[PDB]
Amino acid sequence: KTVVVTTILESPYVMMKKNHEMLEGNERYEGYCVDLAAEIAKHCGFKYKLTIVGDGKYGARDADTKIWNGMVGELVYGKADIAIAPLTITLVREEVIDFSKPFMSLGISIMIKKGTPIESAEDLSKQTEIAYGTLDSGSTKEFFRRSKIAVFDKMWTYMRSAEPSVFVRTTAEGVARVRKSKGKYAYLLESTMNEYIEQRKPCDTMKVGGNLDSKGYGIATPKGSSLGNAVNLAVLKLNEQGLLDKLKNKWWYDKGEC
Amino acid sequence: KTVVVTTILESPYVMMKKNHEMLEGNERYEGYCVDLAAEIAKHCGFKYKLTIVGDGKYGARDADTKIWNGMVGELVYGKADIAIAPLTITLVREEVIDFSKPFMSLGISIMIKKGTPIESAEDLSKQTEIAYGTLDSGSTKEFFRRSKIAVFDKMWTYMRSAEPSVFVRTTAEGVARVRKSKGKYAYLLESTMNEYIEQRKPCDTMKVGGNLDSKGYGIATPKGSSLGNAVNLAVLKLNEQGLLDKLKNKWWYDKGEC
Ligand SMILES: N[C@@H](Cc1cc(Cl)c(Cl)c(-c2cncc(O)c2)c1)C(=O)O
Ligand SMILES: N[C@@H](Cc1cc(Cl)c(Cl)c(-c2cncc(O)c2)c1)C(=O)O
Repeated sequence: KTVVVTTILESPYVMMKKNHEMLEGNERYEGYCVDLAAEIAKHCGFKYKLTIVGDGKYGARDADTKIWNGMVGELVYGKADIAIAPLTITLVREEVIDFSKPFMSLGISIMIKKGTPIESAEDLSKQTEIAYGTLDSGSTKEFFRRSKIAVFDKMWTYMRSAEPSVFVRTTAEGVARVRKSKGKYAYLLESTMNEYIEQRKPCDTMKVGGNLDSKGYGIATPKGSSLGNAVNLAVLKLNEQGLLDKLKNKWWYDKGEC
Repeated sequence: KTVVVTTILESPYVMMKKNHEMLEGNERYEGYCVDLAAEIAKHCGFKYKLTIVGDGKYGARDADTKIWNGMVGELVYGKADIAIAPLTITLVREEVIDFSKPFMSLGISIMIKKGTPIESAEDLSKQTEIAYGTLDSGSTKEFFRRSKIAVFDKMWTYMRSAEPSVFVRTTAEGVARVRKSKGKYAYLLESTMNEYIEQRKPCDTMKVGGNLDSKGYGIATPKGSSLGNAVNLAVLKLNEQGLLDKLKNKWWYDKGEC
């Protein structure tokens, strides 16, 4: 009867509280998705347990084995009842799991060190003095790898061939690289995270230009799950009440350092 | 086998071509949703017929009879197979029909005549010199009627009690009222339409301030419809290809007069 929620550590969606080892259960964690899970459970009247996805992935199908990894996999194979995380609704994932309507919108976007003479994706695409890259795996890299749009295809060809490697292993490494490269590195990541980092010390990064795509994060459940229909209605209610808007203001701008 | 599509005449989503009476069938119409329907049918491989919703409504349940009107009603009662229109995904509609993930995002927003000293919803709420209103029926009026948010509740109390009536029967009447009122009337409508009108002659209106809410338009089908699953995957594909973005650019800014 206790709902098994899979999620992932990713600021400010889910983080461990600084004093977590003194605490127990769901109270160990805080963040946008922590609050969102509590609001959903409250409205739906169920008990739940926050668990962290074992492989630290969002969800992709291995070409060789055809096995789904990440939170998507935990749902497909019945290891969890629901995923609450900044998990993008995509065509390939929609075919294997159910998604709520989006609880938050986003797009791929450009992060620069303040002063970097870049304003758009097209700008980056037409030069090489300012190196630019993204995560060495995951959805943004796949977006570029697969894009048939001229500018993005040019950007991909550059990134894959650029030396030294313009890719990084983690978002922290990416942001650290922006900050240390003296304007000579720009970073591609989701607008939500870009905006969050813009409001934190040392206040030396900025989101520039329009988003490169448009998509949403959804709550995910195994295909045909009865819990899925209910949680989707809950997300629609919370949105219509303005609670989702308050939640973003809480975690993005209220706790704003810049 | 021919899919019955219900839709509604609403610029620039669906309009009759200036020479329509010389034409036949789907070719009579043009617009964002006309192109979107063609792109969906092409990908899904079905034939379809565009029909216009008989009562000219989007979809609401009559409190007395409990009967659904508009496009939602045509789906609920089996008069149409699918609705393709700027139809908002809402909690009450989601309970009675299926919706794709959103094909376009929007929010309620403020339209002013250029020069009108208003920048936000809060601005309007704290004064009465500049009258403000909305459609005399439909979703925006219902949004204000039902809102528990302080500023919007204040705005509703003002609108319902303001004399002369700040409400209008049609969007054209609303926009005409903005243009003729010499800065003494402001209008509340969906951001999509606000942005469209901003780019058309006489270029004397402007969208100001952030949106008041956040929501999406979805393709709708009867609950449990097998066509529904397929079209949803199609919408996700078109989005991921950038085709939805091209479609908005086509109808909003490419044909831009301002
Ligand atoms: N939405 C993604 C997972 C994800 C979440 C978040 Cl919050 C961020 Cl910020 C990113 C990211 C994307 N590009 C560069 C980066 O450093 C991080 C990726 C999915 O569903 O696969
Ligand atoms: N999305 C709505 C229908 C609808 C569509 C559009 Cl494109 C516009 Cl612009 C409006 C509108 C809202 N407020 C003032 C106005 O003049 C028009 C309403 C629904 O699903 O009920």
